Amino acid sequence: NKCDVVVVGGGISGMAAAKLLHDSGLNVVVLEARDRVGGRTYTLRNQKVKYVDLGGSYVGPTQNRILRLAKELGLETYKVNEVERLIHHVKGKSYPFRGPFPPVWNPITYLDHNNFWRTMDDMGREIPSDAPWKAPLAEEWDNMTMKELLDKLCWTESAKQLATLFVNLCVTAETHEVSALWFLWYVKQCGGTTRIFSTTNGGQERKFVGGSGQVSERIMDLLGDRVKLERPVIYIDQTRENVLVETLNHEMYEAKYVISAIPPTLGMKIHFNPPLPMMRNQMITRVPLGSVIKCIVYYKEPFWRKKDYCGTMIIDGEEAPVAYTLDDTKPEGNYAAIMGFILAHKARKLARLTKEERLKKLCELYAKVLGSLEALEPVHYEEKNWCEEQYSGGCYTTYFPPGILTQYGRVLRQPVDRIYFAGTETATHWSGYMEGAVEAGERAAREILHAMGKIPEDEIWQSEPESVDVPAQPITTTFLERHLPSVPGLLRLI
Amino acid sequence: NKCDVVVVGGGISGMAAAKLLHDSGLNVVVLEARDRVGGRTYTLRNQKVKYVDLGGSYVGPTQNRILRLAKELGLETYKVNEVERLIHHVKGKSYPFRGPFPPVWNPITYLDHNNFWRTMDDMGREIPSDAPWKAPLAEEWDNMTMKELLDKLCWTESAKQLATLFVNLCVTAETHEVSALWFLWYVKQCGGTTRIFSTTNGGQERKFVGGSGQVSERIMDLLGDRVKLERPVIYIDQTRENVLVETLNHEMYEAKYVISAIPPTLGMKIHFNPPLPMMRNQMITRVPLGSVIKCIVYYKEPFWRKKDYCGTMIIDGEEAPVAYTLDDTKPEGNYAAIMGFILAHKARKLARLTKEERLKKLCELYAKVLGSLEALEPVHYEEKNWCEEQYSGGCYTTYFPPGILTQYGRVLRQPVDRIYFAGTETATHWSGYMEGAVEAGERAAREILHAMGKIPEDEIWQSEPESVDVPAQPITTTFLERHLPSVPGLLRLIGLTTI
Ligand SMILES: *[C]C1=C([C])[C]=C2C(=[C]1)N([C][C]([O])[C]([O])[C]([O])[C]OP([O])(=O)OP([O])(=O)O[C][C]1O[C](N3[C]=NC4=C3N=[C]N=C4[N])[C]([O])[C]1[O])C1=NC(=O)[N]C(=O)C1=N2/[C]=[C]/[C][N][C]1[C][C]C2=C1[C]=[C][C]=[C]2
Ligand SMILES: *[C]C1=C([C])[C]=C2C(=[C]1)N([C][C]([O])[C]([O])[C]([O])[C]OP([O])(=O)OP([O])(=O)O[C][C]1O[C](N3[C]=NC4=C3N=[C]N=C4[N])[C]([O])[C]1[O])C1=NC(=O)[N]C(=O)C1=N2/[C]=[C]/[C][N][C]1[C][C]C2=C1[C]=[C][C]=[C]2
Repeated sequence: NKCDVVVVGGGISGMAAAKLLHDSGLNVVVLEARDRVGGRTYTLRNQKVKYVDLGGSYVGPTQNRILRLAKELGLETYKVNEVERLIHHVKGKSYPFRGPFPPVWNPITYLDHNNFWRTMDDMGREIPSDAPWKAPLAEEWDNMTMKELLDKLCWTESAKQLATLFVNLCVTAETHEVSALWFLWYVKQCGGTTRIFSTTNGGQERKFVGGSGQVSERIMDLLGDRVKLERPVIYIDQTRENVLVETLNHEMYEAKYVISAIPPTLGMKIHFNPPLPMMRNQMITRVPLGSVIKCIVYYKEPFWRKKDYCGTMIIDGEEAPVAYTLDDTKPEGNYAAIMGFILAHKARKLARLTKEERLKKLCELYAKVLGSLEALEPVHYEEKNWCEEQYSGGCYTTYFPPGILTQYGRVLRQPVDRIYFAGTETATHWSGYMEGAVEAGERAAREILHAMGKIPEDEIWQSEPESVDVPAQPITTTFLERHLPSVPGLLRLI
Repeated sequence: NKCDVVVVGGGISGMAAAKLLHDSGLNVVVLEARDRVGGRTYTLRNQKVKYVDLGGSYVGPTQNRILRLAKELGLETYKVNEVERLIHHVKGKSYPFRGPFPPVWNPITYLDHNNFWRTMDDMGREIPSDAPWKAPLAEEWDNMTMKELLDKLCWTESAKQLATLFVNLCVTAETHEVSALWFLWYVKQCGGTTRIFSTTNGGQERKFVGGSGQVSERIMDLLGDRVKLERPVIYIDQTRENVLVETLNHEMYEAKYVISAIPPTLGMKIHFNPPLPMMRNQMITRVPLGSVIKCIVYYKEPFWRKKDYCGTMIIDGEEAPVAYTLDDTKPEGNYAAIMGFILAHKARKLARLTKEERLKKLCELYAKVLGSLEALEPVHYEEKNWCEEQYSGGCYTTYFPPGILTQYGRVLRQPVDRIYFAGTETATHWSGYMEGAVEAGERAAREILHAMGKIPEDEIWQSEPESVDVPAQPITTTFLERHLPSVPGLLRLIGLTTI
């Protein structure tokens, strides 16, 4: 019934907000639609896998908030296997390599690839993390899809194929689906192309021992009966002194303030009184989430390591169901496994098949790419298609089609009377990630603390000390990387 | 409580569906979120205006279903004023003209304008009305915005400016917001560029005497207490023998079948058990409605007619708040008025102003365009910003961003167990319009009649006899219009003669 703050959503962001408020001495209630917490994180446990992350999993350097929260809850990380060689598979052939990006030998192709990554970062330096609509060329870049930008930038099919895979992998959407401004912002606010794409020293460096679902689970443990499961929120009424929040099972909650910690578009599932302001009313119809199936194939041994392959595969082309894999073996070296993502249109196309049919296609692909018959003998399989989830809408996160970010972007975290907005989509650093979920939940919690006169305005946004366990190495470039001409640049010189 | 069919939504589509089912002898209930029926149609009545349509208003030749339904309800149409000259206002100057499209004198610009409209229709002929995703180049066209297509097609700024206005006016969205495949489908399924853009012999030919809101109102009168107002649906449960539908005010309805007659994205406001299939789950998050403010400025007399202007203005340029107007004077010649649309980004930009501020900007624009000081002396003003509507989401209709129609289009009207889908967005002829609302509502109703074994399969889709009151003249082209080269076409001819 009555409390200080109702938090709508028991994902990492909602849980992080509720914990901060609880620790500050306020009475909080979390209303969660599902019969579990964690949202876009979900750790499955069974005897065959021990544990496996079927949603969000990876953490890395510069993601200090999620690392701090997890450590406080008694969790530890381990390093994703990147000891041996990575593989770039292109035109039916595997090319092993070391370093974050697959190397290029043809001189013209080299210039084109170098210019592509460089230009993504160059453009990003003009985009404010907390206000991408304030970029000098915001409208020009927002009125273009990533497909148009890539068609302009990439003088080789080689670069365009890799750039396309990069987009698909980052935001689980097609290049023609997404705004160029939004995508460039997205990469920039994760620290740039090297940081986002790297395993060692990047976003995919580590996973949590025992799974990421433990973050939301352990906060639920701390909050006790304050978390209400199977309470989908249906109605928010702000016409009176206290805010009224109603659930599908007909419970009524009364609070001074509300935190909305759900994907922006899932705000549509709530009927508002009074109606939302015009801009938010339309915004929440314009912001879909991507499409992905996360698939984990289990083997008797991590056989790829014997061939000096780490398990990372970057796989070009339409025919391949999975464009990117990582070794998912446990740190102890057992429960050998390969994790792959079926991305964007392929998630939609391949969903028509059976689980067994998808397993077969993945095994035959992996056998090809790894050059190993052992890939054809899986011992177990787990998968999750996030497109089917009513209370997620997709994964990993919300994307912005052309024209939307400039017109509606500023309303994302703008309070509506006594409703404040959390959720990873509202973060300014690693938005889209578990890190962004923590940032946004704590920031939204502090907005309410300020509204209550409990903290000053300059404490709403708070810096985070660097993790001592996962220190960040700086991102470096070489002289030649910085100064070598693009393809059209070289032609000008000629 | 218990009935044969629950219809969710009391707009024209839901009301047409409910009426058909009722007439067939079934027990129907209509659950409507608002304190009124009509949805994206709304006729305001007061002493200053008598009546005025603030939402959907125009009907025309080839829209035979809405015309038949309205006639059966005792309604009549009248012709929108197009006796005098139209105005094209470009680069701060007005150019009066006659005919549906502004004439072009520059031979190069002429070729470019002629090729633009022609090519829109050429491309449209490759797109099946009932399955646009089956077009031979569906993926190529769907992966492009209308902005990209226009940049490719238009060799003059003049053509590109007019083409941009055309898109904004048709679908209340920016050219960079919308799929080229979807937009080309949208125009084709209204009968093409001439039919959609025309007043005389097109979509803007007529309005209903007394307002379009009367269609939904008079059906409510026929259905009596079967229409439940202020019953927003929150929950649909199909796990049991009969379908359970719950409302926000905690009422429960039980039915054999359900018709969803709401904008596709507004399906998000309903919690489903079991969850929707994956494709529909995601589709309903990918399909926004456009942005528009409909504004009506009232004057003592229709003074523009005295200067041989009909009241139609096509107004190019960023500075102009309104890009298109029509005479909204009553057929009796009184309550003189100009209707204008504030479109797409301008609906968002200008919403920041007060009502009085918007009135002032419109009057000063109209004074300039009509060359008339009388435009600065309004007697009344009415407006409606559809962007603010929780139970509409926007107007006129739903648009598809790049990539969506080919991936998700086929699920739009695919039944989900015992839920069938009406609403104008699911129509195949004048989708987006009141006509499409009628087509989709009656089609969805007949899908259920077939499911009940009451009619054969071949009766689900039904042709409509042409109106005797609003006959359709065919769309014609001239020999030169058909065969004159494009700009690049002419350049090829110059290339070959020089080679
Ligand atoms: C799904 C997914 C996947 C598959 C994967 C991934 C992911 C995901 N990611 C993302 C994450 O997870 C996120 O971000 C988070 O989680 C979010 O959080 P938040 O914000 O909190 O949200 P959520 O979860 O959703 O929650 C919400 C809640 O609420 C609820 N609801 C709803 N509605 C409602 C409710 N309640 C009441 N009422 C109502 N009405 C729900 O239910 C929930 O619970 C991620 N992240 C990270 O960090 N990491 C990771 O890993 C991840 N993942 C992914 C990744 C990938 N990566 C890749 C590889 C290579 C590369 C890449 C990228 C880039 C570059 C390279
Ligand atoms: C808004 C608007 C405006 C401003 C204008 C216009 C329009 C609109 N349009 C469109 C129409 O209106 C439509 O289509 C119709 O109406 C639709 O119907 P339906 O489908 O039925 O839908 P609605 O209405 O929306 O209804 C629904 C219902 O439901 C309900 N709900 C929700 N949710 C819910 C519910 N319930 C229960 N529960 C729940 N959850 C709601 O409330 C409702 O009621 C149009 N159309 C026609 O036909 N006409 C006209 O006029 C119109 N408009 C416009 C036009 C324009 N035009 C222009 C001029 C020149 C040109 C153009 C275009 C093109 C070219 C040229």
